[PDB]
Amino acid sequence: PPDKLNFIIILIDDYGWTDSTCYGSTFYETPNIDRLAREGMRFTNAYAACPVCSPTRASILTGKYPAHLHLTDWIPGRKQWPTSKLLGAPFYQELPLWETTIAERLKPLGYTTAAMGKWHLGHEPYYPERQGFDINVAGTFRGHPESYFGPFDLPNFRGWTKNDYLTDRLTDKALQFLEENRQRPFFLYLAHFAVHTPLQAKAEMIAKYERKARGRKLQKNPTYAAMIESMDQGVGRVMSKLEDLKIADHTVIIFTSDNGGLMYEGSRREPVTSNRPLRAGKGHLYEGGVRVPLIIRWPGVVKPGTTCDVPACSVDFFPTIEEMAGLRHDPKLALDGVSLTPLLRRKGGFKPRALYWHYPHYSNQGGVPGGAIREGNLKLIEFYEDSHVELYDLSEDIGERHNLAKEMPDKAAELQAKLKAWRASVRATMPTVNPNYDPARADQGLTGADPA
Ligand SMILES: [Ca+2]
Ligand SMILES: [Ca+2]
Repeated sequence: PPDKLNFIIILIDDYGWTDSTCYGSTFYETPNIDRLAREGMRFTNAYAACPVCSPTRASILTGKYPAHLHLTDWIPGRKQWPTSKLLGAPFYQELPLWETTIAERLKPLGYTTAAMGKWHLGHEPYYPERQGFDINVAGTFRGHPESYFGPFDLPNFRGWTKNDYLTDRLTDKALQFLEENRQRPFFLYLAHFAVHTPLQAKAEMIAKYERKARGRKLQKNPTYAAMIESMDQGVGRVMSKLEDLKIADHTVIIFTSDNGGLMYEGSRREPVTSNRPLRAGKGHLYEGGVRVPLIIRWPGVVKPGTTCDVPACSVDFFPTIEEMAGLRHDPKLALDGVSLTPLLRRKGGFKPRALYWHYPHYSNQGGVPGGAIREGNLKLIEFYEDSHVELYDLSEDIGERHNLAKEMPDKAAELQAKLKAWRASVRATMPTVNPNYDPARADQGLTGADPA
């Protein structure tokens, strides 16, 4: 007969567009992720459907936009500033069980399914076992690890010692799943806790990067760089286990991020990484917070070493996988993604389209309520506090410094209206004018509030 495809999604947490060597970094050292890029297709215009953790994770699994899911902030969300211009919108504190995940869709084709690492889509019963997965390892309502060192006390991930590194032990448990299901068709959602705060790593590895951090100016944080090395080791271990088991040939790998790099977590004087050239990072609707790494190895279909400039989003993985597994798109599902198989096959037929964002919240990283649309090369951001819009040309201004909104006031009007129409198509919940808005004491004093 043929060879049913396996699927691994490797999802690094808060991993920036430029936090890998094959994406421009000179600090961070990511040799395995590089080998994956050389073995596959690297996407220059890949996006996360939301600039914070929970909703992007909900996007990936459902093929639906966060605004459409009504899960639009990280759970449970920034505390309300008592005096801001806006009251945050309410949202589901869980990925609802009535949403279909890619795991549920594969199950009936004989797939074994596991979610391992960061869940952050609600308390149990909204955990993975009740959402298409056979195995949960380390998933909870939590959006971060208490520590990167043992002992541990998480679901099916219980106990090591103060000398055991999380990223290392999580990887062993994922290898365990590969070893167990070596002969079966499987889907693995591998969501590292890396590289979310708190910054902790092996001392010897930190030392390496302090020696390199001298007069670096930009990407400067040794602990973080070490987190990335320990993460990159975990990725090689997966890649090379697939070799030892003689199934790399028919296993699809998708390597990406749930949002852009952290840089100025709420009133902290130091940034964690930098996304230059891109403006800002995690918690913002600027490209820093939404443009992410995306590498796809599909041995024998994706010509290795290729790249793709076409904009892709978290919503596209559901239908991509569905089609990779020989499934008819269910017309009752009403997803927001399209399949990337035409791009991966370097064939044509990939219809040109718009991407949408909707973040009716204040973020912990300086972000403010807004939405955005990207059509071809132009990108409009709408700021919900005062309805003002910014428009950038990302072919000429990837760093979003020159605002064209005054210069091209009709493309601005066109895109704002296209975005408003989408907001309606999905009944995006909007924020509200705060009755206790007091401009005097409305500054929340988060160091991320752009200037760039
Ligand atoms: Ca995240
Ligand atoms: Ca379900």
